[PDB]
Amino acid sequence: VNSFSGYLKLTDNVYIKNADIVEEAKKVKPTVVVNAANVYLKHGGGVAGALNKATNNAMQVESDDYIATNGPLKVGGSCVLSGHNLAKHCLHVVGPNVNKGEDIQLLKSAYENFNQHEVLLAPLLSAGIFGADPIHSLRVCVDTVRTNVYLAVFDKNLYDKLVSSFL
Ligand SMILES: CNc1cnc(C(=O)N2CC(c3noc(O)n3)C2)cn1
Repeated sequence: VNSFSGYLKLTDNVYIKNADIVEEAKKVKPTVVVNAANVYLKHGGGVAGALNKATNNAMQVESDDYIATNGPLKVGGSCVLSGHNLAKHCLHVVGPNVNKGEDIQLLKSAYENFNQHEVLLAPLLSAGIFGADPIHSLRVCVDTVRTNVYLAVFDKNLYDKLVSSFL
């Protein structure tokens, strides 16, 4: 028994809620929040910018030090950094950005990073400004992640469509 509330059970291990992931993290303070990162950990907009803004830019400062030491992530890859005021840890995961010509087949590799963590609060990877169809992202999530994932989907209309069309 954990502290997530009002999630709709989609599968054995996937739950879903209409919520802004930033607001959910501030309330729950989960062990792991997933960021929709890019390989440079440049969190200017989207989920990353919203999460980073909620940390008063401390996420960006930590991220810049990480990149200066380690270089960029791979598309499909991840790193674990601090969760600041939002979580114990932030798992920065790079889904493919369709708008940049990245291979959608890398979405499954991106979701595999979630399996290293027992429980996560997460958005749908490659959604929003990453340009993939959320319905596909949810299918890959369900078919790839075996650990307990709590999906916070910002758009109420997208949320309703995700649930209603779920197989
Ligand atoms: C001000 N707070 C926020 C929160 N989120 C975003 C964002 O860019 N997105 C992409 C959206 C999404 N649709 O589905 C899934 O899983 N995520 C959520 C921006 N600002």
